[PDB]
Amino acid sequence: ASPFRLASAGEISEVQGILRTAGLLGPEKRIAYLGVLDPARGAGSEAEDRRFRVFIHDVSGARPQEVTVSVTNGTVISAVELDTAATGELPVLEEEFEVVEQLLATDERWLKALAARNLDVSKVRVAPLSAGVFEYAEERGRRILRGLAFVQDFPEDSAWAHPVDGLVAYVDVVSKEVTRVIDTGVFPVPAEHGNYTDPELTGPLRTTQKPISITQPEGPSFTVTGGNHIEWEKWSLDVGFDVREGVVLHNIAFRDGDRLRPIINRASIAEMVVPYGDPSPIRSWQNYFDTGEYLVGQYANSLELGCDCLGDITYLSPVISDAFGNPREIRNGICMHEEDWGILAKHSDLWSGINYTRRNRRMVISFFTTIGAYDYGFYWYLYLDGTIEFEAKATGVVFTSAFPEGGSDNISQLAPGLGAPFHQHIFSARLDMAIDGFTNRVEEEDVVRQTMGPGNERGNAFSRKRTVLTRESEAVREADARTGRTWIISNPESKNRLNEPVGYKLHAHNQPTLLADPGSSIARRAAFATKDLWVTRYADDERYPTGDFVNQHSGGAGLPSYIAQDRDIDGQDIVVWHTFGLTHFPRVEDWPIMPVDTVGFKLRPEGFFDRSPVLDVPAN
Amino acid sequence: ASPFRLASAGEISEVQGILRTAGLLGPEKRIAYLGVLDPARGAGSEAEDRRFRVFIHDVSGARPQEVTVSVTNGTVISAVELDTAATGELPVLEEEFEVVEQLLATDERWLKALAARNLDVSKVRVAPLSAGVFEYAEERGRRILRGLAFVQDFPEDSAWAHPVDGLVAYVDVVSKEVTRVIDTGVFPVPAEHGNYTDPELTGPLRTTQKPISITQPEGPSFTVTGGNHIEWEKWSLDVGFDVREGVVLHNIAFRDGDRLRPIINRASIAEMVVPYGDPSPIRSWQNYFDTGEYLVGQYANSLELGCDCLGDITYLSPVISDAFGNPREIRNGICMHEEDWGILAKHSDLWSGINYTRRNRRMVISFFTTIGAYDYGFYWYLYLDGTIEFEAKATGVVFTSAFPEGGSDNISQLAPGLGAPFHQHIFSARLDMAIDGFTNRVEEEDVVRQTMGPGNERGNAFSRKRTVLTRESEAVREADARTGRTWIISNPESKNRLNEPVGYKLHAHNQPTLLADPGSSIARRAAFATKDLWVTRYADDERYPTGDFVNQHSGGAGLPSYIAQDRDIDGQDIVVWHTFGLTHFPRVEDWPIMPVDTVGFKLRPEGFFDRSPVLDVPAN
Ligand SMILES: [Cu+2]
Ligand SMILES: [Cu+2]
Repeated sequence: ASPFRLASAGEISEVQGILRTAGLLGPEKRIAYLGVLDPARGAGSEAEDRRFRVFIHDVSGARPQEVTVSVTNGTVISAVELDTAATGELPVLEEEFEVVEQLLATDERWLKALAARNLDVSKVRVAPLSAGVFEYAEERGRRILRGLAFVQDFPEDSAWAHPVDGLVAYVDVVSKEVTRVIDTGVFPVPAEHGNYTDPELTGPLRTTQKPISITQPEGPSFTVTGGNHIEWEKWSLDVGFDVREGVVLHNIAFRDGDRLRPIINRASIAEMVVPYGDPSPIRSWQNYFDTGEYLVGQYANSLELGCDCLGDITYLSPVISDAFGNPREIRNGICMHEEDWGILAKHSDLWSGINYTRRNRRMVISFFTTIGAYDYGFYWYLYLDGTIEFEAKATGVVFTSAFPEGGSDNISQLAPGLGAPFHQHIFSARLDMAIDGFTNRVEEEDVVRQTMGPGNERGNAFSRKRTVLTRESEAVREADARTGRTWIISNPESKNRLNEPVGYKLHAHNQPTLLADPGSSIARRAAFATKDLWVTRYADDERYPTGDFVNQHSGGAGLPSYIAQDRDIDGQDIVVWHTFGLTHFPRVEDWPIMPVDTVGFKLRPEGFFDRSPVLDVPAN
Repeated sequence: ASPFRLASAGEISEVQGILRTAGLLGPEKRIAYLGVLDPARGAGSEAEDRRFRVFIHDVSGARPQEVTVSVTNGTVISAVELDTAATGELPVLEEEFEVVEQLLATDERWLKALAARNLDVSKVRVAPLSAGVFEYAEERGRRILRGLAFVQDFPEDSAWAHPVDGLVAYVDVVSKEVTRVIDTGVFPVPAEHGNYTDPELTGPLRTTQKPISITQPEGPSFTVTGGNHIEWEKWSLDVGFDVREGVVLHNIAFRDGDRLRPIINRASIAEMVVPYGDPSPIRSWQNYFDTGEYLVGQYANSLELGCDCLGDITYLSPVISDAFGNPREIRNGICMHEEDWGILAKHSDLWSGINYTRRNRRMVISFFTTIGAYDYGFYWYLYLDGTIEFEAKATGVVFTSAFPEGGSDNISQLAPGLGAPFHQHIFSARLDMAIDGFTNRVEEEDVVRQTMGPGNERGNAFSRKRTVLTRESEAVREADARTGRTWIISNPESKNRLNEPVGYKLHAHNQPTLLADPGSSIARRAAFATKDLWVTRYADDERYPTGDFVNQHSGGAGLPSYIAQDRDIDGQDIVVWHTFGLTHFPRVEDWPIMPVDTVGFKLRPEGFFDRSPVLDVPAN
């Protein structure tokens, strides 16, 4: 019955059929994106109409389309041809990954470059990399991938150990042409392997680790109903999955006595971009929009009990489309479990004699994805005390280059002759807020230092200030760690027992935002990443901070275009977009496979409750 | 055997005997501090000489002494009479706390103030708080505590719910005189109780939480030898305990192949200060130095299996002195265990076909202390990958006031009429560095943005810069979150296989530092807390950032005096002092008992190893 249920295989098959019947899915067509649409505001509630949105590519050069279908009624709601030079190219297809290597393997410029370096073409892998928009007028409206080479000495070899620097190719994947091969000169190809399962490199495996057994003898404390509806320690939510965003949380609410109180209507990672900071022309174009260009959900891993998710795990197995509209299950793609989280609250009171300790726990909803060299874990946490947190875990293998003779200001050395270009991994969390319902506002809260003098004669006082963000033109905010800056989302029409608007406070990690020059292509295409916190008025067509079609879009799409409407956000239906990321200067320790590093954010109740919400937790 | 072993009951008794034999510990003497000293630099130097340092108070009003004893040799090494008006009072004696309420109960000014508020003196608890240094000239050379009153309605009542605002008293705890009673006028005493074990306030306890069982069927992976020497997953260290600092970690080192490589010689929390930001005269003096004034270690909790420390726990039970020099055990005061820590490293490689996942774990060493309303957990972590981390967990009951009828810029409201003055909890971690031995230096590393132009035509480049801190004058540093500022400790004489000095990088949380006006008493007394990072040259007598005697002590000692020496720190035996803290504007959710909030820091290897140090971890 839930309108927030996961897509079923049969709904995907029904989309396929509706498309093919309407003449929209001929043999030259490929589905680049397919997803369920969320219910509209003020449903309502009823006539449910399950709608799916689809992006259709044409491998013969015809114009692509965006198409919305109703699976409930068996109809095409809309179908629109796209002018890609205007609104952007469609996401990279998985079937295009191989095509760059194949086209290059019979190109005489490419063969010449390899022969100069004494590289067997059979051994040369080519990473299929997004192109962006630079100086090349011929690319506008064409679907281009760029290719960087890596040598694989044998089938189980890690090619990332052996980058071929000084060489890059550009290909048109529709016309099957190689438009450019650029060879700026020969760099040694690093020779050490990076095969982290070779005993020669690992040494003897430790035998010192004794097992840690995590079990739940009565099963888990959460319940899953309707496929994806979770109830756990007062929390209620629905776990969605979209092929672009991955795991999406819906209807996050907390049962406070008699009332189910909404907090967040929709939480997702709406974009994630990896800009590179090496000004070599071999790589200076490189910015991977893992979410917007590649679609992270579609590459979600199947997660293995005991290895990936430890304890008493409940899995979801979302269904997506392949390029032809057939459903495909991602078996065990989502892990759900509850974890112990140490001490929740503790006090040993001398006067009363009462010694009190309670433990904390968190509900975890996670998935893991792989985009080329990169692997990312996305984790959402709900705590007993009302805190909501997101954490990204970045691992995989470093995307490598040569290490230049005489060093580099933009590349670090991992192994002899093996470089790691500097880069960032920057995320955007889109939080469609619903603090006690939809009438919300955001304040920026700074600590305020006070001067010693009258009213503060000992010079000890300090305070804080809150500034309401009233319109979108005022709602593009930056961090200020030194003044303890946070942002509070409140409902001005819902007051706690002390007569203050109920709120939640966003605590950021205050990591650096996008470092690129503000006149750069990437600063224009990933404008969201240049600032920490954006607030918009909700609109059903404002989904991603980079717009709908990120691939080879010229710039300005998404948030800077939304914010330019200058809408009222003071007690309205609003969306917070928080930028957060890692700035990576890769270490020797990151090679030949990187230990996890993390980044995230959290939101804590701020006078949302009338007292602690965990007084009813029993002693352990 | 090990000179870093915990003090034994026999050693403490023997110090008592030595002091007695020397004429230093007659019946009017009290031990305000006793601890074992670390071995001197250079131990090739011959056998053990276990030395103890003692601060001896005299209840008859004679001057106190600082004494160092050799328990090995049965000797007094040094004994000096202190002039406390100059160099500071001794730490507060546990026995002095009760004195404040006792003396006030028969003081006619106090009784008049209570009668004005219709309070029964038998029901009035008095929090006995450190006095600091303000304008009261009669206090100079005297041991003063200040008292703030709270009503306890019955023996098991939480008195913190019922502050008595407008009243404060000052007491000389040696002469047993009430020096001042200040009554600025009656405030309503908040009436709502805060009894978080009362069913009326908790409601029915949850029955929803199913057990999480954490076990180690083959026992733990670490070994404990010599009472306190830990070996775990390549790590080696000794776990000390000092009544002032609490848990202290010694000789932190990592076994890399055949070589035991030092990293940190000594890690501790060398001070913590809790400044209050309410300019009322009732509280504007309020700042406690839990470590330096109270001695956090002495108030360490006994930790109970299953609620404090969950899993397969190995306890230490440190021994300290009582006020007479008799040994007293803190049973189960230190928890040691290893925890699963999610994914360590993961990559699914398209080209090779190899899918690889490994799990992480951390070793945890922890203790929990209570002083008055506050309860703090101090946690040290060692990870498989070489990361070292500290976390403080703040909980307890909020220290309350009245909430003024017209609101307040410096106090938040918790419950009707009940206020929570703004304050901070600020720690200093003293890290006596030994990165591959003692020849170390610190660099400040900032991200460097680059301008689009020649050499960077696409405007994508970014870099970083490192600035060596060469002398102590230049080594007092502040955070810059926006430029990703970190500090690298390296050994300029020990290079990795890529010919770069081995290092560790300190990652701070970049929270606000001390907020008080720089002209305040607290800004002088807690000068360390005004800046994020200090580096000194190692010296035997430079232990605490506030000096040896913090109680009622003005500026003049500690870090600003040390740094004046302007010593060479560029490839020398050096000590990093990191300030980090929480700034607390208490919420309604923090009442009537507060959920844990955290703050800390970590250090990660930075070209310390020649490649990832966890390639030898097996599949789970
Ligand atoms: Cu990276
Ligand atoms: Cu606090």
